[PDB]
Amino acid sequence: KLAYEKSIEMAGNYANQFDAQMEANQAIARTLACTMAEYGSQDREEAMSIIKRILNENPQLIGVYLGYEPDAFDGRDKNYINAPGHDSTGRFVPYCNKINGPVIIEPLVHYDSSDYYQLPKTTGKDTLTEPYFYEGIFMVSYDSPIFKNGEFAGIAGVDVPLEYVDDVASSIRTFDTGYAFMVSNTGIFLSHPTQKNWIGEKSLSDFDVEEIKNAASDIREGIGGHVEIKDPITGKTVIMFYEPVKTGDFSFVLVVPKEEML
Repeated sequence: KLAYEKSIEMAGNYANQFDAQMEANQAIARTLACTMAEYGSQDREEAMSIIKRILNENPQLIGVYLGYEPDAFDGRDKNYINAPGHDSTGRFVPYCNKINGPVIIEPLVHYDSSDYYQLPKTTGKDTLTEPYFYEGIFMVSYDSPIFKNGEFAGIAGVDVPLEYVDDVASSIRTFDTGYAFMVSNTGIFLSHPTQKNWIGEKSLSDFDVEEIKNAASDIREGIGGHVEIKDPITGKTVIMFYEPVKTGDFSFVLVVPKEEML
């Protein structure tokens, strides 16, 4: 019992450790959205300088961006058609990033259809995408709507690489062979100490094991809990303790061999 309780508190502790930097990254995008909502200077080069500075001052980010509805930044999309950092619409959609190494600004793509833009637009709320790969890099995006005159004008966002999650979670050891990993809200692995091919590829909901499917349903709802799983080949029971990460309802999971715990 004291054994279970210590493990529940450990899982909650690490879930909140991971949550702290996520709350900071969410606040960066949100604070940029507040600022842009009041930005009547309407100076595209200055706004590009601002997102470049925020990227440079935050090494945990790989991209910082703004994406606006037609004519919503400055009423002058026609004057920026195919300008540097722009596409053939002239919409202000600068994506300042270091994905390919050096810092560049290019237009966002898929803003008319992808969730990073469409979810804030339709919900009016700050959003966090499911983790994904983009040009070889595992990341998540945080996006906040920009409301001007009470109306949706666009989004401000940041891209956050998640390699650090694997670096940190895959070194956690508990008891003799206990270990830990993180998953997204839909149960996709963000880390695993041995199965690197599972990262961003497999979900808990993919396991043909009733208890792991039950955990994954709880994680999807942001609920903490634990399941006990008996391996019918070895006869051993492992307990998976999962505790929600408040930002996004991701989950931190500790996997502990029951016989070691007791």
